Amino acid sequence: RPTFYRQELNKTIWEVPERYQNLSPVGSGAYGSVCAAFDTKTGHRVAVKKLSRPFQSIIHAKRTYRELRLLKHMKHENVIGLLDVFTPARSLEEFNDVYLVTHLMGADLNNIVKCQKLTDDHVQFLIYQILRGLKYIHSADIIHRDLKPSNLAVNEDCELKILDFGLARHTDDEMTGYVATRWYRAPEIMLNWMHYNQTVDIWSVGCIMAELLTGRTLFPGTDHIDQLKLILRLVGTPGAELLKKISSESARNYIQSLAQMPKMNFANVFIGANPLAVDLLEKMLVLDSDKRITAAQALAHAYFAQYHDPDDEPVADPYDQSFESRDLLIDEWKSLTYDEVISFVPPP
Ligand SMILES: Cc1noc2c1[C@@H](O)[C@@]13CNC[C@@H]1C[C@@H]2N3C
Ligand SMILES: [Cl-]
Ligand SMILES: [Cl-]
Ligand SMILES: [Cl-]
Ligand SMILES: [Cl-]
Ligand SMILES: [Cl-]
Ligand SMILES: [Mg+2]
Repeated sequence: RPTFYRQELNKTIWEVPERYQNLSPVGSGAYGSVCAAFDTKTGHRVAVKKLSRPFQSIIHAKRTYRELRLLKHMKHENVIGLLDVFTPARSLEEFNDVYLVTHLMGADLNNIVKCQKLTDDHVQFLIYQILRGLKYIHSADIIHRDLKPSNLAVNEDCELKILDFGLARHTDDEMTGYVATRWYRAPEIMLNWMHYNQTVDIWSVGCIMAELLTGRTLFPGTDHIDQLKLILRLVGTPGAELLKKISSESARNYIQSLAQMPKMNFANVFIGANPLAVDLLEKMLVLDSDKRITAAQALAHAYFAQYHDPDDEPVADPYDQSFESRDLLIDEWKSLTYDEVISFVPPP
């Protein structure tokens, strides 16, 4: 067991191993508080996240277990990994606090799209890396569910990492009105049309790629219905085949109220873009999720000829998510979480 030291940082007691020095507050969601620190064992600048009220309800206890299982599994160059996890508790009986340690991220894709001029070459390399990371995530039957520019961190070398997996339901309030939290979501999840699957992440990659090419949000809706009208004007209204797959009867009735519209010419929307970029956008931004290109298929598209190497695009170890359908008490979720904290082995 390492030695721990205590300090108060913005009304919060932090108790951390001595290896972690120069703690400085960076942020706080409602899931926890984050400090930047210097890790003296590795020489990395790190983010240390202290979870807030990790075991306060069955829903919160299970979310804590879900987040730790997911971060422990992810071992890929284009995905955030877990550097460390610790608790100052010396037994299960006194276990209350969980701390997670990752690489400290500088810029996100939002910073570079807003404030920098991107060549077609830059767009090929950035989208290539998102798809390499998604081939790995999807091979484990994991869905990210929240891909957007603020969840895609990049370093000076142009090396991209996916972070901030969707691990809890968003609040109705967070998805309401003129907000980036909804602009990247597939229409089947935004309007609860049907059981969704990993195809929702490829819709989000199409939206991000379009914004790198134009410098503008593709579907900046003022609310759910405005955003659906923006989407159907580009891709066309649904045919009989997709309407049959909308399990929601009222959602089907509303769609049929709208005047029919054909798919637009994407060469006339993305004026001057590489024709191979236009072709790949037409294969991602398909309204029927069964017909979208997959991450593995997209990696072999001619747009990525400069970067594609089928011997250096790895898949994940199998991932057991049977816990997701299990009904347990708070103390059972807390015991499962304690076992995952004490069994952690750091990367090489
Ligand atoms: C950080 C950062 N800020 O500006 C840049 C970066 C790098 O990620 C990048 C690599 N390729 C796209 C980016 C544009 C520019 N640089 C050439
Ligand atoms: Cl230490
Ligand atoms: Cl990492
Ligand atoms: Cl504790
Ligand atoms: Cl964003
Ligand atoms: Cl597993
Ligand atoms: Mg985020």
